[PDB]
Amino acid sequence: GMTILSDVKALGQQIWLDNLSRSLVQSGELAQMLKQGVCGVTSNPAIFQKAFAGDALYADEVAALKRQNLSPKQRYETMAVADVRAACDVCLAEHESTGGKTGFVSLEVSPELAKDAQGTVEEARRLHAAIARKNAMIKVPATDAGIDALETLVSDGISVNLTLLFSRAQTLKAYAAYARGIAKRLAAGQSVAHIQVVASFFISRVDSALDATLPDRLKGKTAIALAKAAYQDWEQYFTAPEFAALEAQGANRVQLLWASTGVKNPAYPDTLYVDSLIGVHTVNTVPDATLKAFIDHGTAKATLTESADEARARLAEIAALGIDVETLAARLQEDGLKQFEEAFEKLLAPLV
Ligand SMILES: [Cl-]
Repeated sequence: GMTILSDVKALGQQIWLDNLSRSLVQSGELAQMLKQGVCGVTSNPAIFQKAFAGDALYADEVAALKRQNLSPKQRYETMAVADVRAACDVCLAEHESTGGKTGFVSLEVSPELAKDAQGTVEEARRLHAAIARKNAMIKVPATDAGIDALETLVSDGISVNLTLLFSRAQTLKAYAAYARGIAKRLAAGQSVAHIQVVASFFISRVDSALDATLPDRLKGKTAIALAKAAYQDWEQYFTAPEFAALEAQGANRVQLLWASTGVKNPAYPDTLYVDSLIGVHTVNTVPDATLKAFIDHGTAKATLTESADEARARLAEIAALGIDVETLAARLQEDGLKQFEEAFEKLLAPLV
């Protein structure tokens, strides 16, 4: 039942909604969910393409914007920023009630900037300013350029959602870049206590990529095993003396965010990823249908840290079979950028 969302909160995990649309906000639905266990919102270009195509409340906004001398991209941004700002205002009470630790809404920069650190910084700074809300995060793909940009944006005091992570190595590089940005601010005597960063580490896409050629003992196991090991990396990084010195001065840890947590194979229980990845100081962003399933028949237990030994043994067998999870991760990141760019192009065409 719905109290499962407060049980998960008590176990230390935030549940966010992996969807956004004009009607979600205008109807009052988002506000009601913020009172009843949902703590934040994520978007991406695929989510906006579907929203723009399906939600009748955009039609008049598009008609209005087609009266103006604006590029399709700016028409998109006007729409998307307005949805995000409004969602931020819905989430603000929640955000303030936790000292700015929850209640965030994420907006992604243009996918075509993904390998351009400067351009990414410039767009992220602009979108942060355009939204004009303390509880907005700018979402940036975790390419090498993205991690360069992360360090700059953190040093600028901007909260960031680093996305399309599939790699423990690339996640650790992101933590080190965050720590450099924080340290720069502390040395400059600047505030860091409200800067928040999440690392959106994708789940179902790993299983989708591998399962058809894995032996049955490993099917549906790899993504969770990778996440479990990533969380152990996280504990080790952030408890080390180097970070503890920053946290003592008010720095926030980055938090892992489980993304792509809808189940994509009907052979697996639809609550598999939410049920399996609950642990303290994490986020899980879930699509509507998965939130529904979790409320109906999910389980709230501290599962993320259970059976780490077996996670590691399975990752050892994945390697034994010849699957290089770093190669896989890079491929998945590149495919995810291509797909987001496809979605973005599809969104823009009706705005010409
Ligand atoms: Cl995303």
